Amino acid sequence: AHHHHHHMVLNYFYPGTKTLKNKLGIMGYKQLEKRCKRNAKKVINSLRNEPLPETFDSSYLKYLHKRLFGSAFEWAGYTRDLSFAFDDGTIAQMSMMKIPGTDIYFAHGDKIQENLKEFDEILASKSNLQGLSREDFIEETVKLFSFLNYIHPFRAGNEAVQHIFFEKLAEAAGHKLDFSVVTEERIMRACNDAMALKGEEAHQAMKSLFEDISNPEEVIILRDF
Repeated sequence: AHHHHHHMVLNYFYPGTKTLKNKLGIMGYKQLEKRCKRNAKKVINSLRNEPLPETFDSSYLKYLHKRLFGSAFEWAGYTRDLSFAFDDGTIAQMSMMKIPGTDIYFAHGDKIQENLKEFDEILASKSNLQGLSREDFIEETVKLFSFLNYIHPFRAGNEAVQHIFFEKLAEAAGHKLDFSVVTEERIMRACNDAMALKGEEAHQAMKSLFEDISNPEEVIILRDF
């Protein structure tokens, strides 16, 4: 059955292309993508010698997105629920986003503000997951990470920002997460399963990922080295 996108949704791209409007004026999809990755890694590198924030919240998450993608996108740091005014005079919007190839949607734009508030309140009620065993830290991060993944509050760059956010959160809490330990395919399978499956099966998809990236080899005692 027929589908096409509203004009405000298409205003994220150059007319007649699938290339996101960008500050570099890069018209090629592949070339933009590669350059975004390069820019973002450079920034991830800087963040290693920057202080951790006092509060992990959506404000920090927006700050990080602006850092990661601000050289590329006018809208870096802005959440996709809001109408976005480009310098070119167009106004863009992305209320609905789904997992490509599915009918499985991320949060509707109408709920993003409320949902980010709820995210913020869970972290505040638990003091940024400080003072926890590795077991409780994994349980609570799995839930919070699935929730933020579902929200997908930016036009793009969601996964990259949520990874660094959670790596910084774990560092601050006295644990460690390192998403680079596993492949993209493994990460995206856990994320897609968290949204596609139900109940206990959905939680377990993401828990296996979290166990793998959180220094599980710490149980190996090598005192005699």
